[PDB]
Amino acid sequence: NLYSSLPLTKREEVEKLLNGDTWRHLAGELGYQPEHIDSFTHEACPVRALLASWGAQDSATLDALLAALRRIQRADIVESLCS
Amino acid sequence: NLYSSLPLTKREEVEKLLNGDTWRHLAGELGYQPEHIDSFTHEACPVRALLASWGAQDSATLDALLAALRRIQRADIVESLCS
Ligand SMILES: O=C(O)c1cc(S)ccc1[N+](=O)[O-]
Ligand SMILES: O=C(O)c1cc(S)ccc1[N+](=O)[O-]
Repeated sequence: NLYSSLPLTKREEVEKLLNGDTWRHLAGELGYQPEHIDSFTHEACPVRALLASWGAQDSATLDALLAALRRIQRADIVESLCS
Repeated sequence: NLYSSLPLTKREEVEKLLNGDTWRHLAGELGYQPEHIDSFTHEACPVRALLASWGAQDSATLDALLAALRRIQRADIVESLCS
């Protein structure tokens, strides 16, 4: 159940919810080192680019993402995405 | 013919086409000052948030955007969106 496969419309909502610093926290939890995170701030849309990059692995499931969101104490985002 | 009204899937192309610094140049041409532009780097997706902010005006037409792209020497982006 790959994250990539997710329709643009829900992905759009994912990205909206990872606002501010949250994509950085998520990236840390996903195994990205801080300088690797910093590299993504060069993109026009750091959060999308991070997820496009991460989303190219085979392990990059929606549920893997939700789990990483739980692990950074953002279950509110999970609740929000699921409701 | 408002930019906002544009379908998400074309807005995706726009944002992708404004890679790197381009949205900063675009914003400058659109009337935003450098520190005002700098404020959008706090968002997870600066380019989208800038366009969302710009797009709330009634004058924020796709064609106004195209003209700002010409004025910034990015006719290539215009060509791409049009073809
Ligand atoms: O629609 C789903 O497949 C979905 C389900 C849950 S529980 C959380 C986020 C989701 N999104 O947005 O993909
Ligand atoms: O589809 C259109 O209305 C469109 C037309 C031209 S000429 C350029 C960009 C566009 N996009 O992407 O909206």
